[PDB]
Order: sequence, then structure tokens, then C-alpha cells
Amino acid sequence: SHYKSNVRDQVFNLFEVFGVDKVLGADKFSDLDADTAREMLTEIARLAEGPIAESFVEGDRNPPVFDPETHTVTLPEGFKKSMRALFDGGWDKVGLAEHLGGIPMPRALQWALIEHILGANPAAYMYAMGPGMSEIFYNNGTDEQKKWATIAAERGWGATMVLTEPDAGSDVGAGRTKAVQQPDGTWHIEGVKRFITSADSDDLFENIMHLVLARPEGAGPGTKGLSLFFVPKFHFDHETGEIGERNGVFVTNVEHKMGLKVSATCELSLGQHGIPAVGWLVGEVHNGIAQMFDVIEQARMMVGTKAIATLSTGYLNALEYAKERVQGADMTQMTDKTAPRVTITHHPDVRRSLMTQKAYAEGLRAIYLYTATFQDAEVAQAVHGVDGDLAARVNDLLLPIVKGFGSETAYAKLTESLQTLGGSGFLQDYPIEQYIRDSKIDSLYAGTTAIQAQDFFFRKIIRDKGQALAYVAGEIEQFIKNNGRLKTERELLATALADVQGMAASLTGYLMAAQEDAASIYKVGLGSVRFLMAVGDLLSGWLLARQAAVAIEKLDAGATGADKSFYEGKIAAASFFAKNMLPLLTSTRQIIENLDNDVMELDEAAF
Amino acid sequence: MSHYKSNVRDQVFNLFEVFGVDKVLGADKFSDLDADTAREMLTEIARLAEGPIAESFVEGDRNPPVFDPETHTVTLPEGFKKSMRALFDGGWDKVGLAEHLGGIPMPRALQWALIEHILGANPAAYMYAMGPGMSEIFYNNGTDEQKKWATIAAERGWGATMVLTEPDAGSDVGAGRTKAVQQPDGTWHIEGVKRFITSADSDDLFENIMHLVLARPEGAGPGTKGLSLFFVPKFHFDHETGEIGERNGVFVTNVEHKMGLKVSATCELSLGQHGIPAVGWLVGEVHNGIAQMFDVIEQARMMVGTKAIATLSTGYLNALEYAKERVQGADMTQMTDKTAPRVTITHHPDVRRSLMTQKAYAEGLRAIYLYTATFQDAEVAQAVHGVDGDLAARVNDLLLPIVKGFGSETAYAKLTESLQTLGGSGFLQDYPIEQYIRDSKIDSLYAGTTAIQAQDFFFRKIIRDKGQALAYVAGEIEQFIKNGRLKTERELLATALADVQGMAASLTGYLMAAQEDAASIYKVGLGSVRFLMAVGDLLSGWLLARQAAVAIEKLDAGATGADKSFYEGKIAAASFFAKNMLPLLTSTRQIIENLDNDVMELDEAAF
Ligand SMILES: CCCCCCCCCC(=O)SCCNC(=O)CCNC(=O)[C@H](O)C(C)(C)COP(=O)(O)OP(=O)(O)OC[C@H]1O[C@@H](n2cnc3c(N)ncnc32)[C@H](O)[C@@H]1OP(=O)(O)O
Ligand SMILES: CCCCCCCCCC(=O)SCCNC(=O)CCNC(=O)[C@H](O)C(C)(C)COP(=O)(O)OP(=O)(O)OC[C@H]1O[C@@H](n2cnc3c(N)ncnc32)[C@H](O)[C@@H]1OP(=O)(O)O
Ligand SMILES: Cc1cc2nc3c(=O)[nH]c(=O)nc-3n(C[C@H](O)[C@H](O)[C@H](O)COP(=O)(O)OP(=O)(O)OC[C@H]3O[C@@H](n4cnc5c(N)ncnc54)[C@H](O)[C@@H]3O)c2cc1C
Ligand SMILES: Cc1cc2nc3c(=O)[nH]c(=O)nc-3n(C[C@H](O)[C@H](O)[C@H](O)COP(=O)(O)OP(=O)(O)OC[C@H]3O[C@@H](n4cnc5c(N)ncnc54)[C@H](O)[C@@H]3O)c2cc1C
Repeated sequence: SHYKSNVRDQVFNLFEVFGVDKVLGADKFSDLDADTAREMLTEIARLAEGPIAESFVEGDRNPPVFDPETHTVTLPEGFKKSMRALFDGGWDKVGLAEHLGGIPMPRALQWALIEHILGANPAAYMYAMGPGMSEIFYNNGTDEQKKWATIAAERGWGATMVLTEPDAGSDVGAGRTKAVQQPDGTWHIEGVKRFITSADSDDLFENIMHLVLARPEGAGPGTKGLSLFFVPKFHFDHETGEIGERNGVFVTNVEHKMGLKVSATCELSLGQHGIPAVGWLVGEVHNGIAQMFDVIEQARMMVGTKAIATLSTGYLNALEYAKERVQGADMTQMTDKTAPRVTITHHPDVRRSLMTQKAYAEGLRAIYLYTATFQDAEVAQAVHGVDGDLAARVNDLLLPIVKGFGSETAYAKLTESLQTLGGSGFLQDYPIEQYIRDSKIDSLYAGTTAIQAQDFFFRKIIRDKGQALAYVAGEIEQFIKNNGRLKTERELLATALADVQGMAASLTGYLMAAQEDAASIYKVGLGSVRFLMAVGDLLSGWLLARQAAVAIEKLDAGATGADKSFYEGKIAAASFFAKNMLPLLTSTRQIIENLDNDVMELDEAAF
Repeated sequence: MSHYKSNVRDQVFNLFEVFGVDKVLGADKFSDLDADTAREMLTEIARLAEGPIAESFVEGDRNPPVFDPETHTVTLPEGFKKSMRALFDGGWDKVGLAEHLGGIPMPRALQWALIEHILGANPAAYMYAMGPGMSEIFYNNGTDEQKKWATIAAERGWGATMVLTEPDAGSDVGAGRTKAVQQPDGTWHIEGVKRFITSADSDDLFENIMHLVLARPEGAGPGTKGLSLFFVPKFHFDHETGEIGERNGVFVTNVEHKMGLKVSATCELSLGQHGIPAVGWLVGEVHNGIAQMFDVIEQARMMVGTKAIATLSTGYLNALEYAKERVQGADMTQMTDKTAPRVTITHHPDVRRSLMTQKAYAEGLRAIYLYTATFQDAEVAQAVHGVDGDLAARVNDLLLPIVKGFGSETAYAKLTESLQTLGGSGFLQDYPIEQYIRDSKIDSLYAGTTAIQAQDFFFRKIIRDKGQALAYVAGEIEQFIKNGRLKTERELLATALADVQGMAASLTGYLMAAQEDAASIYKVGLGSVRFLMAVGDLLSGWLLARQAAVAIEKLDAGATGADKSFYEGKIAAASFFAKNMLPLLTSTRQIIENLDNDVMELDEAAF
């Protein structure tokens, strides 16, 4: 029962802050009303806290075992039981297209539902991403492939995304797996891929769809030469879906990892065992990296939401421990060594720790839900007044924040959650040490933090001509310019916004200088991650302050009891974050304004 | 080779070229230990560490100790016991031991440099080997008769434990309820249950274990001042010959399952609860337990900080070796050319940023603990600093919570950069960095949590000290600032010194104003950890700048080859640290100047 959920904060964001209930019961969501959405959140949170979280510890302590002669993994029984509870409730089809058996819903609600599985047992959601992948295959496929995608979604096949090779991780375009065209128009895929999540999954599914990047013989270099292929674990009857003979794609190793142990992470060999790995060209066009980024975009959203979900349950575990742990006297009585003992929430450093965890957990929740409000044209129109084109560019801008800032922040603040338990935090008896191990990977897969920061600056700001960035900046500025009980917070946000504008100007300056001195581009690289984290902090502080403004209205109107306590904590979090996290951005701007290439010119031997 | 990458070159640079410890080698207490022999010892223990000690690092984690309830003992993996024997066979469990107990006299600065290698290679091995050093502390606090037993204990290499913590008494040692009942013969029966005792059993490593136990004599007053310290051996023994006799009533009942440091058996320890009394002898036959035990705690806190620093160092050097060989991506100056040559990742700005961050903190932290150690011998402090015994003791006590608190927190945080440098492979148990992270998380918790370190630093080592040690250190920093190639660094150090001065003044004001407004003291608690970390950053930057000043002199004198590369790295690290780490202290000062009690007044239910 490690998993502590926060449906109340989810509903607060979705309805009281962002107004996603504006679209419920109209247009694409005509059959889903606000009551039902709330019931779904409560239901999956209960299921997550129970049967899904039930095997969280077991998956880590009794991890999958690989049989190299069968090329299969065995998963622990309790975890597979958790997977069946997910399937029996339909929770592998959250947000699936209606024509694939899904329940239409705004993406903001879909990711809030998914947060609970990611908090309780995140590898369970990863194993369950098959139907979502089938929908992406459907969207990119020919008419005939759409029929296969429909079967795969209805039968609940598992799925993988297969990019990485030993020499091609961040540099996808270096991959050497090849595709050999056959006279009948299929392809034979030949190569060894590495680190493939869920490439075998015991007997969870009757089939697995591998979506594989490979280079057709004679194609050009880099990512632009790659094509994407549908490579099923088993051949099947294209009309009925009846499972046929084994296709030539075999797991040949399973990694031993720091955490996320129950997610089998696999070396995957294609066409290496005397049986061809037949692949079908997705959409029967050569457009592999663009097609695969439909998948990567979802994976990056998931990984960021995963890290955020994990910090939230980490914080709530730390809080519940702190409420009960008696240790020491109140600081106002520290010299009286017979003073009454107090619970540790009375100690200033513990309250600082807990409010740091709270503000970042809740600010991050607001960030991913805000990001999701731009993932549906109809939601972005109704709740922001933004047309479909700008909505897509804003969503693309925020994804590296969700992924990069989410992963880095959650892992770092889980350090505070563990510390709150004292020595017991180091014990496996409590879940926080597993939270830390399970979440360290989030800064690495789906593109490292450095790759996120490079995407954010070069593709999502510069190539975008800053239009999404300017949009978000204008919303922040509008909040600042708009009661005076938030006057101090709006002043701190104004400074933080000017700091981030300054960082953006400096980095853009170094880029322009690279027209004359190519090495000036290195300064962009040196500051890129700090810039990404700075924008994340600014967004956290702004969204928390928006939450405080709503909380003030609800308190003024007469909130009582648990509602009152909730709203009071929003005011406290927004004020704490503005006063203790935002000012650091000023020093970070000054640091970025003074970057130089000394560290780039230093001989490698001097390190 | 092994996981453990050592840096004797940087240790010798600190000891000789920076701090001048070789000036006392060959004179007075160290008359028969010259500089050549000191260097030989460091090189020899580094090889022992890289060889047989590191050999069981992985095995201790993957095949951890097992509790046997049939015998109330713990069994250790055979490979780790072989590492322990390599330690004993070379006499390294006697490092810095008093000559009359069989030790080789040496400066504490050299002793801790030797110990760093064991802590980097397999830190639990040093912990199990702390027996003879504990016997020396028993000797110094013991009666004339007890001094005879401590001598036997050191000569026989008995293990030892420090036994304070109980389920309800961790940070608040004074709440302990373990009891001592005096017997007619002048011995005591100890009755109670202790928790989290390191090395509480150790298989067949030793013929006896000395437990140093805190307990409250019947009728004594409350808190730590009512505690007494007892010598409680695992076996009774002949006080003249040392021959092992009957089992004493002190038994392990459990072994904790921990995130890391797994091969260090951490045990619940039951005294007098299994049918026979736990006989204890009052140490020094005086009631003075917490003062006596703090002789041990001081050593443990130095060890823990040095452990964290040793672990970051080998983490860094592993990441650096990996980065030098990993090919991935094109040079940033060619990023739009998709056929540009592939480069090793040390060519990427974010990777060089990461590596230089790891390097500067690892080397800055090594300078800090070695600088601290130069104040632990009156003769060294006199010779290398010109400070008398009293001031030297106060400066050492000032710096200990920096070594422990700033060392532990910084090492764990920067190991995140080390792991990130490996990409997805950093998440694999195939590489040692994930174990470095798990093994080092505990360094912020045991031997006093970070909050307790920061409270000790401010309340006891500054305020109670009337700032004398703090003013001495600040004056040394100011003298360096006062004094061309280091002008920018000295300017940044001047800002950082003023920032820490401002922090100290704000927190002192919050404390003194508590006389008229009791809740003012909470702002001290809110700011104390950030202040401890700021002092650590300031010291890191100053010591790095001192190292660069030495490196400039040696480069000007004509250094070549590997020496020149080393010195160039010192100049680069001092400059990077001054420009990228120190400025953040300005924002932290302003944050501390604006702390308020809103987070203290908030209802606990609002969290
Ligand atoms: C179903 C089971 C899932 C279980 C959960 C598993 C979770 C973790 C799984 C993984 O880790 S999957 C492997 C993840 N690998 C990555 O994320 C790659 C990281 N490297 C990069 O992102 C590089 O920055 C890369 C894009 C590879 C650089 O290659 P490039 O060739 O230099 O890229 P370029 O900038 O020129 O763009 C080429 C085309 O790629 C598309 N594209 C790039 N970036 C994006 C983004 N951010 N969004 C959408 N598409 C993108 C474009 O088509 C682009 O072409 P264009 O510039 O428009 O002409
Ligand atoms: C042998 C093989 C094992 C080694 C490997 C194991 C590694 C780690 C093992 C452990 O974790 S052992 C358990 C560690 N426990 C602690 O470190 C306690 C953490 N809590 C504190 O430090 C509290 O701050 C404490 C001091 C307990 C508060 O109690 P207090 O009663 O309120 O303390 P007070 O400030 O009034 O002083 C009382 C007496 O204690 C001595 N003393 C306190 N601080 C120090 C320091 N920093 N140095 C030296 N002595 C200290 C004084 O005797 C003081 O009395 P006085 O004020 O001088 O009259
Ligand atoms: C691996 C391991 C080995 C150990 N080995 C030994 C050993 O050999 N011998 C031994 O005696 N002990 C040992 N311990 C005990 C260890 O020193 C304690 O865990 C530590 O002192 C913290 O105490 P606690 O666990 O009770 O946490 P708590 O004291 O309950 O701390 C809980 C939280 O409250 C905070 N807090 C507590 N009091 C205050 C205060 N007054 N002001 C502000 N914040 C406060 C703490 O910082 C922490 O965040 C070991 C522990 C571990 C994990
Ligand atoms: C648990 C796990 C599961 C995975 N699952 C999958 C999966 O299902 N499918 C899949 O396709 N892949 C998967 N991967 C692969 C994963 O996405 C890669 O590990 C990741 O992209 C990093 O690549 P790499 O490990 O080769 O590291 P590298 O690319 O070698 O990176 C090493 C270091 O260099 C830095 N670096 C590299 N290039 C640059 C650059 N141009 N600029 C700046 N810095 C740079 C990186 O930031 C990093 O710090 C998985 C990995 C893990 C660990």
C-alpha cells in the first residue's frame, strides 16, 4: 500500500484552475460529463492503490528471469495479476480512439488517470501501452494496416518502440539495422537493437507489435534515411487475427538495472537466428523518423508524468511519516532538556523540506496537466482561446519541460522525501528508496536531459521563431499585471520572467555570434540545461500562483474544513516557491550571461 | 581493473604542494616518517584498495549478509571476508593508531588520505576495521585497569561498535531508555534494545567485539547529560591474558534490508533480553557518557564525510574514463551537417559542463577534508597554519559538520552527473555508479542527519564559540582575496565571502531576536542547512583558487607532460567553480534575509 494518490489536487487543476469541464458533454466529449470523469479518477486511484500497487515491491525484489534458449522472460506472478486488473478494468485503453474501443476524453483527463498507474507501478503502464501504440500505427498506416491495428487494439497486443543500438542512442541516425526489400513488398529486418522495453513480456499478451526503425538498403545516412516497420512477434491471419508461426525477432539479453527492474529491458535480435524478421513498411512510405516521433512524443510525456507521479507519492509518504514521528523538542524550547517531545513536523527544517516537496510535486502536476490542455484542439480552443496550430506548437514547446524538468526535479526532490524519514528512509521497508531507483532512469530514456534541452532551444524556440514561447510568456505577464494579497508573489514572478527573458536573449546572442565564430555555439550548449530548468521553475511558480489566486477566491467565498485546509496549502506553496526557489534564477541568468569557452578549450588530459 | 579509480596524485598535491604537511614529516612525533615513505604508503594502500578491497565491492551488494536466528549471528559473503583479511594482513586497521597500541605515528591529514582509498573501494570494509581505533578511544577514556583491556583489544584486533540509537531515540539521543543497573561487584547489567547498529555482528571476522553502549543508570537524570558509557564485550574475557571466555548477553536479533551499503550488517541489538545479563563496565568509572561518546561521534562524522567524498571521486573518474571512449553524435559546430564525423562525448558542451562540475566538487571536497585534518594535530596546525592548540581544536570542530553535512549532500547530488555521463548505461548494474549512489545516500543520515549537522555548525560551532573559529577561517579567505590570472576569481570569492557574512549576520539576528519574540528562532532553523551548504561552496571555491595559485607557480616554473596537464586542470576547475557555483550564494543570501514564519504558522493539515 505504498501508493498515496491525490485525486483532489487533480480535480482542482482540471476543473477549478484549467476549466477542462468546459468541454465535457459537448462535441467530441458529448457522452462524458463532469461527474463521470470524477468517478473514473476515483476508481482508477482506488485500483492503483490496491491491486496495482500490490506488486510494486514484488516486481523489484523478484525481478524477471530470462531463458536464453527460449528467448523469453518470466514475470513474477503478483505483477501479472496486477496487469490483469489493469486489463479487466479497461485501463490499457484510456484515451483510445472510439473506433478502437476507447472512451473519448480530453488528454488532460487521460494523463490524470494514467498518473495513478505510474505512481503505483509504472512498469505496469509501460507494458500496457500496446493499444495506444496500435492507434499510432492505425493513424500512420495504409487501409490494410488499419485493419491490423484494429485487431491489435481489440485483442490488446503489447508493443515496443525499437530504435536504440549499442552505437546509436542519442544519435538515432547512426543506427545500422538494415531492411531488405522482398519481391512481394514485405521487408526482412536484420540487426541487433538494445535497451528495448517490453521486448518480451512472458504470457501477458498473445502478440507483440514491434515498431522498428531500420535503414533500407541503399538509403541515405542519418535519421532521414530511416524507415519504420511493423514487426510482429508472431505472424498472424490478417483477416481474423488468429496467431500464426513465430516471426524472426528474438530477445537475446535482459539487462540488470538500478531500478524499474520489473520492466524487461532487452537486447532484441532481428533475423539473426535463421528465421527472417518480416517487417511491413508503415504507411507504405519511407518516413521513419517522423512516424516514430509520434511515438517518442507520447513516451516523453509519459516519462515526465511518471517522474511527477513518483515524487507526489514520495512526498505524501514522507508527510504521513513526519506527522507521526516524535523526535526532539520544539525549537523554542531547545535549551530545556526536559521540554515535551514533538512530532517532527514541528521542526523548521522538516517544514522547509515538506513544503519544498509539496510545491514542486504540485507545481509539476500543474505543468503536465497544463501541457495536456494543448494536446486537444477543442480543449485548447475552449480553455485558452488558441487555435489548433498554436496549440500544437505550445504542446511541442512544453514536452521537453515535462520530460526534462519533470525527470530531473522529481529525482532531486525525492532526496528530501527520503531525508524526512531519517535513517528509516534508507530501508527497503519504506518505498522511497525504490522511488529513487525507479526514477533515476527518467533523466535518461526517451532522450537524455541534454537532448531535451537541445530540442527545447533549437527546435521548439528558434525553429519555431519563438511563437509558442511568446504565447506562454504573454500569459505569465498577464497574470503579473492583473486583490493585493499576491503582490509580493507577482513581484517575484516579474523578476523571474525578466530573468528567463534575459537567459533567452543571451543564448540567442551566442547563437548569432556563431555566424562569425563557430565555437560560440558551445556557449548555447553550456547553458542549455540550466535554461530548460529555469523555464521549468518559472512555469512552476506561475502555475502555483494561479492556483493560489483560485484558492483565495474559494476561501473568501467561505470554504470550511478540509477544503479550507487544501486552499490554505495552495497559498502557502505558491508563496514559499516564489520566495525560496524563484530568486535563484537571477544568479543563473548572470551566470549564463558570463559563460565562456575556457572549459571547451581545456585539454581533455587536464580533466 | 576494478571499479575503484584512485587519485593519489591529487592527495599528494594537497598534502605537500598546498598545505605543506611534509614540513612536519621527520620531526618530533613524526621523526621516523619522511615524505618519501608517506607517499609510498599512499601508493601502496591505493593499490590494495584497487586490488583485493575493491574485488568484493559488487559481491557484498549482490550477495548481502544474512541473519541466522538459530545462532543470533550474521554471515558475510566469503569474498568480502577475503577483502577484510587483506586489510588486516597489511596492518591497515591500525592506521593512525597510537604507537603504544601498535600504530605508526603520522599526521591526521595523512591518515585520512590513506583511509579515503578504503572508503572509495569498499567503505564497509573500513567500518568493520574501526575496532583498534575504538580501543584507543576506550584507552584514553578508561581507568588504569581498563587501559590494560583496551591494549589487549587493539593487539588482538577485536571489532567494535558504537551503540546509541533506539527506535524512539535517533537524532534525540537523550531520549534513550536503555538502562544500567549496578551490581554488587561494581559491574553493571545493561537492559534495552538498540536499533541500526553497524557491525553489531560480523561473522567469524573477529574473536571478540567491543560494544561501546550508551545507557542510563538507574536513578540518573534525563536527557544526554544523564547517559553513561559502558564497555560491553560480545564475550567475557580474562582481563590479564585476553583469553576469550563465556558469551555475554548482547545479541543481534535482525539485519536491516537497506538501499545500499548492504555488506555493512546493520542490526537491532538486544542487551540482557535473551536469558543472560549483558555485563558492562563503566568507562573511566565516571558518569560522563555523551561527552565520552562524542569522541567516537567526531571520528564517525569525519569518516562519513570522507566516505562520501571518496565515492564521488571514483564516480567522477569512472564517468570521465567512459566519456573519453564513448562516440556519439557530431561536434556541435557541425550539428546541421548530418554526415559530419562522429566525436567522443567529451566534445559536447553539456558533457564538459557535467565533467567539470564533478571534477571541481570532487577535488574541492578533497581539499576541504584534508584542510580540516590539518587542524586535528596541534603540531601540524602549528607548523602549517601557525595556530595554537586551542584555536586549532575549535577550527577542526567548526569544519567537521562541513565535511560531514556538506560532503555527504554534495557527493550524492553530483554523482547524479557522473551517472548521467554514461547515458542509459549508467542505469545498469554493469557499471558501479548506481551502487555508488545507493551506498552514498546513507551519508546524509547516519552519524547525525544534515539538519543536525547544520544545527551543530551554527549553534555550537559558531554561536557558542563566539565566532572565533569562523572569524579565523574568514580571515584566511580574506587574505587570499587581498593578495592577474586570478583577479576574476578573487573578485568572485570576495562576493561569496560577503554573501556568507550576510547570511551569518541575518541568522544571528534571528537567534538574538528570539529573546523578545520566541518564534524568531524558527527562521534560524529554516535557513541553517542552506547556510551550511553556502559555507561549503565558499570553502570549495577558496581552496580551489588556492590550488590554482600553486598551479600557476608550477606552470611558470616549467612543468611539462602529465604534471602540466594536472596543473592546467586546477586552473580550469577553480575558474569554472568561481563563475558557475559561487554566484548562486548571492541569491541564497537574499532568500535568507527574507525568511518568514508563514510556513511555521500553516496548519499541519494544509500540507
Ligand atoms: C511501446 C512501449 C514504450 C514503453 C516505454 C519506454 C520509455 C522509454 C523508451 C525509449 O527510450 S525509446 C528511444 C528514445 N530515443 C530518443 O528519444 C532519441 C534521443 N535523441 C534525439 O532526440 C536527437 O535529438 C535526434 C532527434 C535523434 C537527433 O537526430 P537528427 O537527425 O539530428 O534530428 P533533426 O533535428 O535533424 O530532426 C530530424 C527529424 O526528426 C523529427 N524530429 C526531431 N525532433 C523532433 C521532435 N522534438 N518532435 C517531433 N519530431 C522531431 C523531425 O521529423 C525532424 O525532421 P524535420 O526537421 O522536421 O525536417
Ligand atoms: C565503531 C564502528 C562504527 C562506525 C561506523 C558507523 C558510522 C555511523 C554510525 C552512527 O550513526 S552512531 C549514532 C550517531 N548519532 C548522532 O550523531 C546523534 C545525532 N544527534 C545530535 O547530535 C543532537 O544534536 C544531540 C547532540 C544528541 C542533541 O542532544 P543535546 O543534549 O540537546 O545536546 P547539547 O547541544 O545540549 O550538548 C550535550 C553534550 O553533548 C556534547 N556534544 C554535543 N555536541 C557535540 C559536538 N559537536 N562535539 C562534541 N561534543 C558534543 C557536549 O558534551 C555537550 O555537553 P556541553 O554542552 O559541552 O556541556
Ligand atoms: C545504515 C545505518 C547505520 C546506522 N548505524 C548506527 C550505529 O552504528 N550506531 C548508532 O548509534 N546509530 C546508528 N544508526 C542510527 C542513525 O544515526 C540515525 O538513523 C540518525 O541519527 C537519524 O535518527 P532517526 O533514524 O531516528 O531519524 P529521526 O531523528 O527520527 O529524524 C527524522 C527526520 O527529522 C529530522 N529531525 C529530527 N530531529 C530534528 C531536530 N531537532 N531539528 C530538526 N530536524 C530534526 C531529521 O533531520 C530527519 O529529517 C544507523 C542508521 C543507519 C540508517
Ligand atoms: C531502462 C531503459 C529503457 C530503454 N528503453 C528503450 C526502448 O524501449 N526503446 C528504445 O529505442 N530505446 C530505449 N532505451 C535507450 C535510451 O533511450 C538511450 O539509453 C538514451 O537515448 C541515451 O542513449 P545512450 O544510452 O546510448 O547514451 P549516449 O547517447 O551514449 O549518451 C551519453 C552521454 O552523452 C550525452 N550526449 C550524447 N549526445 C549528445 C549531444 N549531441 N549533445 C550533448 N550531449 C550529448 C548524453 O546526454 C549523455 O550524458 C532505453 C534505455 C534504458 C536505460
